[PDB]
Amino acid sequence: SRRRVVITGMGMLSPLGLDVPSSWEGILAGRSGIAPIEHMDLSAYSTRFGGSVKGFNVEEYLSAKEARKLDLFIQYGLAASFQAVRDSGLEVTDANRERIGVSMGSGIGGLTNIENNCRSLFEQGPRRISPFFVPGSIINMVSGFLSIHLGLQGPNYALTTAQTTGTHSIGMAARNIAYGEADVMVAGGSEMAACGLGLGGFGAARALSTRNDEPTRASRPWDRDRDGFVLSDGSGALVLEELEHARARGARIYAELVGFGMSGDAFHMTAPPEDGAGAARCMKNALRDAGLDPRQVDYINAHGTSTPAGDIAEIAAVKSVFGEHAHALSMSSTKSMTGHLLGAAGAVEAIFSVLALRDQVAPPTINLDNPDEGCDLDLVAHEAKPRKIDVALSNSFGFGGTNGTLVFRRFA
Amino acid sequence: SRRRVVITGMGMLSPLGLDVPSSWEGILAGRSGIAPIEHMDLSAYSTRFGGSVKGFNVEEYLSAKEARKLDLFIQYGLAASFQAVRDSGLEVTDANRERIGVSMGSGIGGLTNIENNCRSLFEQGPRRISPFFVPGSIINMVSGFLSIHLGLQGPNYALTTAQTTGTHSIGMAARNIAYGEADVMVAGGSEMAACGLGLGGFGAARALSTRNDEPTRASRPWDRDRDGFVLSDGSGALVLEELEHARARGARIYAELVGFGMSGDAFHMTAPPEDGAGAARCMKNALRDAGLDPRQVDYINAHGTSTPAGDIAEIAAVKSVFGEHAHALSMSSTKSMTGHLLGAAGAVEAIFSVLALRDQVAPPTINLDNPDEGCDLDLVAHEAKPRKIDVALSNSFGFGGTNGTLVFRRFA
Ligand SMILES: c1cc(-c2ccc3c(c2)OCO3)n[nH]1
Ligand SMILES: c1cc(-c2ccc3c(c2)OCO3)n[nH]1
Repeated sequence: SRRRVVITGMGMLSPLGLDVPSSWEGILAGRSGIAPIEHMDLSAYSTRFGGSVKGFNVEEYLSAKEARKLDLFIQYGLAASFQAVRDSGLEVTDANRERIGVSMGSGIGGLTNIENNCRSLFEQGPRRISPFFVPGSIINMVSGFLSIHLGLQGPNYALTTAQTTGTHSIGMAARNIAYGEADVMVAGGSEMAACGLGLGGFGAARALSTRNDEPTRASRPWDRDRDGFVLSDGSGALVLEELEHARARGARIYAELVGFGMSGDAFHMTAPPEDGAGAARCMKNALRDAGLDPRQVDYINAHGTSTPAGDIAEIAAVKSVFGEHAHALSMSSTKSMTGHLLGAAGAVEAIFSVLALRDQVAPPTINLDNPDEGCDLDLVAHEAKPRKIDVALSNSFGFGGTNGTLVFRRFA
Repeated sequence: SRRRVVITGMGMLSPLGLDVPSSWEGILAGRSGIAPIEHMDLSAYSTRFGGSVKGFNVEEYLSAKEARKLDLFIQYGLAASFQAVRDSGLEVTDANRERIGVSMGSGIGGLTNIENNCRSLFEQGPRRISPFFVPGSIINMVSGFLSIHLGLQGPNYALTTAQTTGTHSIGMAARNIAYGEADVMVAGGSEMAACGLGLGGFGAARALSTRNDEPTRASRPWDRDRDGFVLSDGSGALVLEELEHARARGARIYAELVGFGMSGDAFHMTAPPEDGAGAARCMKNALRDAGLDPRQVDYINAHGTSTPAGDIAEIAAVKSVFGEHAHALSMSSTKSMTGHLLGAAGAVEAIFSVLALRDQVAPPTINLDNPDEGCDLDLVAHEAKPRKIDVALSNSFGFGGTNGTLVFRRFA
């Protein structure tokens, strides 16, 4: 019968920092992590900036020997997972290793590695494809490599639900624990889609901001002058743990995960419906799961991608779910600062939602100069808002019309 | 307490046929689906054969327009899903669409599309990349396009656990139903990795059979002369349905899904441990989930990839779990005939496991001319074996040491 799930550790790489506290400092100061991309030449691309991880040192985590075989998205996911496990104080033993699993996902996985191996195949033939190509690129290898390195023998899997991946990964891992399949899960996501195919592919869709001349102002969720999402890289990982298991070892508990919701829009492969009907069904599912009155929601970390249709669909969903209470809660998009980490977006934003609870502060939506038609909620424009937060909601929406919602609340 | 889950519809593309009954006829007749790959210069490659889908007609399912937008692995996953839903007789309505979800996975997803868009990018720069590249390639678009086409609004997600994907997809879909989030799930996987990058990537790891002279004899699980797996394409989809929901509409019920187990080896990135300790924990977990004693198992659909290390680990795991019953059950690898459909393997093998129950027959392990050292179990060498099958297991073991086991039982 259903057990309670708490957050005992968190880990992050973001455009704002190489761990959680440095990233969070940036979030509260309204700092942008968006900058012209340096790691390749983008003059032929319509978008030439993004949220890069700056000065990532893989030798903090892994031998250069192991690191050379692994796509950046895996290195990022391992870095966040190691931070989270360390942060939790958990010790893996013969007695508990069968009860500790991992669910680290990605939307696009090792696209850089695939691209580089395609260049080898085309220029030099199949004999120049790396022996490590497959195991070094495929999305489940964060879960695989973490399990091997720490000896985790519990449920081992990976989700890929595009921009919903991080949220789904954390929610479903919570279900493993809640219904007895595990006592501990490392869950979240990682992404490094900043290669020609990624920047080119999203550019071909006309889905990215093309504000090349002012990249820090590009991500402007709900602003009347928004022109698409900013592509960003990184990872979030949380250690989820059964409550009595956490209490028994004297674990520090950041917050409790009380609700998870899933729904499909069944509308369009890439566009959300204008009324946010699927997002609304998903949040209602999460709130019922948490046994909450919707008026208990204090803070929503929006998906808030800075797309014309996405941002307005979220306002409509929130008004539909919360009615007049929509005007009392605070909703912000931290993508205003971080840009869109795709399959890692829900993971880093779940962490920001837990830290909004710990610190009693709504992070800002930066660049919200001229709220668009109907964007008349408290969107925490420009500056962090200290306020009472008992219950925090994190939303994600993705290609295929796939929605996820997490509900966190303070733990007493 | 927990709801019961039954199988009411199945769908498939495999190297043996363009649907379930044609595929199953091939299996019971010991037919091989393996042949030299066509319309592709494989001169430079060490492996020039595999399990192709032959004569697939996507316009039975999709318009020309919508098929041009979707990688083959998506076309395949949609063909199996449409088949399964048609086979179930289910009627989608406004009253039930919120209770119907999708979990169709893939190990690698749209490699063919990635290869073709790489060519455009390298030859002509980013502006020639298809606008539909991303949504036409990413792994969650079978779940996405299926939900949009049929108006399915329930849980929408996608697993990617390499060669375990199809087993995990069905087991986790079964949990959605058992725990009351959905009444129906379409679940399974699809794969089309037979492009240069696929054949080249596995080839560079030297994980494929190079028996180019005798392709139909290449896949030979537990045979002393095996030299790695055979790469195959296709899809499996099952309609999973809550028992009372199926009975209330007079659904034909093929079998009951009674058990799902997961585990991680936490051993190696690509090889299982010698003793199959991980596969053994996973089978014990699935049997405990089903409330069944090992003695009650009659038939096992092995992973049985034809790798030196993998085949012998599964013998060790079955002897460990089953002890004095290990010789009385029948265990066969249908990969002897289909080859290895990677993320779709667990999907088509769950279907073969359900049909072994329906028809009371253990499919053969073909090419098993000379069992290897300690491969002395009933491996159903050469020809199908009619027998009592009340309980059937389907195992998958993948890169990352990720393990899944499904337990099916006869329904009355
Ligand atoms: C568009 C499609 C993809 C893609 C497709 C399949 C995948 C994947 C990435 O990495 C895993 O195998 N990335 N961008
Ligand atoms: C693995 C997944 C689940 C699951 C799935 C869906 C659910 C749920 C539990 O509780 C409410 O909706 N349990 N074990």
